[PDB]
Amino acid sequence: PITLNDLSLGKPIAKGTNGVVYSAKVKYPFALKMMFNYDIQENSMEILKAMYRETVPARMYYSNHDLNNWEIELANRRKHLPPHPNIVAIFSVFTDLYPAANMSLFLLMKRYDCNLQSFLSTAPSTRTSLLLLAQLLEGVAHMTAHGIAHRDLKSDNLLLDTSEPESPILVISDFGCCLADKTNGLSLPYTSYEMDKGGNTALMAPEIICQKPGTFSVLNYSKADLWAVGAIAYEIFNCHNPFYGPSRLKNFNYKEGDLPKLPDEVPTVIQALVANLLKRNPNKRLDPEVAANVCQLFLWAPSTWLKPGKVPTSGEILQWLLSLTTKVLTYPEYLLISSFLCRAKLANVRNALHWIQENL
Amino acid sequence: PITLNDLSLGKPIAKGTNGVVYSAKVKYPFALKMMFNYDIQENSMEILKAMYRETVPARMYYSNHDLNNWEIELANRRKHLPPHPNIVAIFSVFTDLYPAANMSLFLLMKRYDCNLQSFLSTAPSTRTSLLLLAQLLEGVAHMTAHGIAHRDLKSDNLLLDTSEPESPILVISDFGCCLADKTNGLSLPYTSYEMDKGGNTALMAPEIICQKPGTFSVLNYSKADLWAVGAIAYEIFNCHNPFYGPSRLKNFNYKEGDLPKLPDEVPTVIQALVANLLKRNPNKRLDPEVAANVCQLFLWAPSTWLKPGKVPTSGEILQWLLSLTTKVLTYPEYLLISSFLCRAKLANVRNALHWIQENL
Amino acid sequence: PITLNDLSLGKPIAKGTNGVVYSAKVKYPFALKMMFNYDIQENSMEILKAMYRETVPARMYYSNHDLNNWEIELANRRKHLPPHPNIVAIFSVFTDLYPAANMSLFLLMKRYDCNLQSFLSTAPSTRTSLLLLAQLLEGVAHMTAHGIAHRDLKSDNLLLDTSEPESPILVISDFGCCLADKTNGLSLPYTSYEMDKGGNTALMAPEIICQKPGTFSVLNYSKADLWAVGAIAYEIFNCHNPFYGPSRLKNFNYKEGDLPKLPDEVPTVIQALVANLLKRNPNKRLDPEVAANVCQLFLWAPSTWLKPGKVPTSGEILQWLLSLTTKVLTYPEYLLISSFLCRAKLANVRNALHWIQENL
Ligand SMILES: [Mg+2]
Ligand SMILES: [Mg+2]
Ligand SMILES: [Mg+2]
Repeated sequence: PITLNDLSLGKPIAKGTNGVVYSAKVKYPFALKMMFNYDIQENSMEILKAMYRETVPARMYYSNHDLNNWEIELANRRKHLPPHPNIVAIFSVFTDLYPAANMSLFLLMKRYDCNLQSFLSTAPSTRTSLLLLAQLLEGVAHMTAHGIAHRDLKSDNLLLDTSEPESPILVISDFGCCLADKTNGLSLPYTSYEMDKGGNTALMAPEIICQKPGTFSVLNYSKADLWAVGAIAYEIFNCHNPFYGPSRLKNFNYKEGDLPKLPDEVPTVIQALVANLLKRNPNKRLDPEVAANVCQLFLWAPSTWLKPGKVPTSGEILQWLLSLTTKVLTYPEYLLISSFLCRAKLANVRNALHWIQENL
Repeated sequence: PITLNDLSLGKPIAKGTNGVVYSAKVKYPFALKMMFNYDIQENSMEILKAMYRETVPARMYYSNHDLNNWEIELANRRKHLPPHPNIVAIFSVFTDLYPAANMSLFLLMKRYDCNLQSFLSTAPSTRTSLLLLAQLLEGVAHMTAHGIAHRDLKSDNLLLDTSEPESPILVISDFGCCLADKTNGLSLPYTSYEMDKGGNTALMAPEIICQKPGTFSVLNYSKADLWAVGAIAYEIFNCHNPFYGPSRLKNFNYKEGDLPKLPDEVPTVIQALVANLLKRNPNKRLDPEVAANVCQLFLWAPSTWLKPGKVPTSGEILQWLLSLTTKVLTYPEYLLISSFLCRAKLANVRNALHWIQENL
Repeated sequence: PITLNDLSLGKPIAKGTNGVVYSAKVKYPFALKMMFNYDIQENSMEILKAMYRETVPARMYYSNHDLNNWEIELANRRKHLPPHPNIVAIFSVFTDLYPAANMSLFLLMKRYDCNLQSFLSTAPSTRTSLLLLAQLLEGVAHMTAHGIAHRDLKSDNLLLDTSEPESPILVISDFGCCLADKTNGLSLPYTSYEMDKGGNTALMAPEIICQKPGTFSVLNYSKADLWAVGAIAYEIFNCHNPFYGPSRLKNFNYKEGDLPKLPDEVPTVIQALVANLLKRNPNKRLDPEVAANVCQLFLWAPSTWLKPGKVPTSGEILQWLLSLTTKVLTYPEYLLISSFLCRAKLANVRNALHWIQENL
């Protein structure tokens, strides 16, 4: 594992009362985030959990000292998120003192070029926007498959690699508000109103903000990130996020008719996908796995599958998947497809095909 | 760094829908400007950038919370303006809630006595006017040297310290419209017509207002504040700003013959400087570094340098600069001279000498 | 707050070089006055102060842009006039561009049916005239109570709602000459002769016109609207305004014997009030609060209070006030009484009683 001794720091990227991010390299394409006071004596469990959660995507842990019982319990209760092109790259996590220049938690990450809101200050291609949506959906599908909910998706913390600015790579980052417990997965008992519910923010899903507490009384997050993707899809196709601003829809009120129409540039099928995602009732919304397939099928299927027409065969699908595997053996395009093939199960690709047919 | 806890508020100085300014002190010579809704959820990026830009002259930043990515990207993309006597003193910037009596941006500043248009409600000395012009020029020279353009210079936001009312201290304030980006400096790609171009106002320079958009198609701001100084110099010598009023010259139209002649009370050399600054073509206008020098030389050079006569020697110039440093080791007079010595490069003081000789 | 987006224009009511008034409605009972060139760059402060003053009765302010320093200085020096039935209803004031069809000032007001001079083109009932006079007085008592002087009261800008033409509602309008400063209230330093003194017009009170300038040398406006009311009372009871016409008394000369006698139709008590109001010396004039009570007592007191007789008791007064409060729980009649009860203090209702007794 990489620790401090293997790397050289540069200029600060950000400084704060609660921590610092430094540029870094091995001997400046890395960022080393340091969160101070990772110590049960200097902070309560709520804050330590939040610091640890940031570590949910991490590739390796390293520890100098004997782990404290609270550290142990945190680790043993946590679902791990495997690597994925659309999830932030966190290469190492270690604990360490403020020598080597407060017990401090350290995270070594890839440096990204900008966030999504910055990249959208200039309107991208309509094709670029579909790739962005596709990657965002693919990241959400990967989290949900592994019983994790981000709970704080927003423009601000989707991070981009803008080599080839016509098609960037998008990653989900900042897992400090995430749900990742082995015990309860994506369903969370909600008994007191003063309980951690994710980011108490604009893009919390209606099924989370609206829920009243009680005795199970559960909060279900299995489609909650998807709702926020819907909002975010607006920003991705050049419009205001309907739920941001001074004249501003709210997750708990909004009637589905209040939602602005999307520009005519953005395909009809995709408009429907966005409208699906933004359904208040989670039962009415697509599975993440299926919603991701919709975007991929739009991007890569035979055109006959997309036009009303249409004979779809189980054997023909598998042939088409294999044509795709050979096609990748335009770096984003490769990533999406491999990402798509990694999870393609025959059932769900038909579900997505059937959904597309019904929306024309 | 100073935060709210260290200071005590008094009467409001200004009250508005978008923010409030309060008189303040440490334990009422400070002003604490508060701008509401410094939140990506309650306002769009263009408004937030405009709030942050106001911060460009700040001496210290302090943050309670962990910086959001937009805040980080803003901070890292921004050119900083070092302290300077003719630039507004902003001692602290901090982010904070509307308690402590909306996430609000806060600016702790010096309180100044009035603006330039109020001070010029009674005609000042002709000597006072030259000190005013020198200070303004010296401020613009400092901005331009650091790749920053104010874009909204005007009587209304030039602020004065009127202890010793025969000679006040002038400062440039209200950096809300400024250009201060590390990436592009003073050259700004102008691709869409619906783009922030600075204050879309009377004293935008001809080279900015007249430029049509395209594909680079660049806006060059490197002499644009200087044009505004020219217009403002009229107000400073007791005339109407040629570009203000109902019967009014317009930056885009005006031909150089349309400009009113200045009063005979204003030295001939200074009349020419003003006529230079107000040239339509930025290539015909002096560098800021040179234009500031013209005013300084008028003020402090040996009289032989100013009369037609005149042997000027590289060694003699340096001797004269060193005579000045000793002379400052009438507080405005000290500040201007030290301001001038700080930036004096030998090339530019000769250029300024040569320019004065050619205009008599 | 209401802005342009909330309302739909109709026909112009008036057009000019300096601005426009449009009929308007929310989705034509409103008027939207627009004054152009509300910009320090297109007009001098004098003209802006006069545009801003028009806004003194306004119920809400709204500003799209960051307020300029001259705007700020205006707002913070200005006394606000709370709503009142006899003061023009201005629902919103906002600043905006001349697009959306010049920075322009916008005032959204109630439409009224006519002015006083038009309404008096046919002689009204002697009872109608007392209601008019009472409302006028009530408006003045409200202004003086909040340290504001209109300084341009005249038939031309008293505006009427003429539903139930037997009894109309009168409002004082057009506050563009008014004195409304926090600093000095109704006493105004008068150091130069070229100083804004209100409408420099026929109904300026003798104490204002006759005052020579100096070093305090103060103009006292506390009984000055009252004087104009006196003149206007003639118009209200079917006579020529003594101070209007080609054969014409002047506010600086007129001897109190020169005032025409009022018609025998107008009560003797009311003749005396008018004569009191038109006394040259403001110290011999009734307080506005008392003068307004005189008219009210005439209209609503027990008849025994008005005839020479008369036992008046502090407890009995209060009982009578409460009898009035019940009587209002003929819409003008309601308004007058509520207006009178809102301000009735026991001291001043006895002062008025006492004054009525001494004038028979
Ligand atoms: Mg041990
Ligand atoms: Mg966090
Ligand atoms: Mg501003």
